[PDB]
Amino acid sequence: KIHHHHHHPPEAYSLDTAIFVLETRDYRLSDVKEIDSYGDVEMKGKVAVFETEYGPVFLYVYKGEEAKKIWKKLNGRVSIRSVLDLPNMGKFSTVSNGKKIVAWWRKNWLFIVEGKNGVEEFVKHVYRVYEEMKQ
Repeated sequence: KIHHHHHHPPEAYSLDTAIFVLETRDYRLSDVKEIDSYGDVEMKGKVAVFETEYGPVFLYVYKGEEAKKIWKKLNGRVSIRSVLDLPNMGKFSTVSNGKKIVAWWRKNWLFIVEGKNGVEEFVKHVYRVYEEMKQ
């Protein structure tokens, strides 16, 4: 492995635990729902809402072998966009009707974070929690 630590859980880790481990006194889980799609893009996963000092932030999570395929469909679906697209990982950031959206994939994980406020701060939190885990 080039990285023993990265911004996603280990490949064996539970999708549910990947959500629940993010909760702190400053990031309070308020909702969890299974999903089949993100808009018009098929994506069998879950979405969680965290209440933060900035307001609610939404985290969409997918675990599986099609993370890249889905992320590419998402990236192809806003006025402005920034995209890093590598063979084995990707990240984009965009804005849609006031909401910041950041979406990334690596290995068997795809995450989307969206919200009116506090998205970058929440993403950094997610990075920090996952980075501590051993791949």
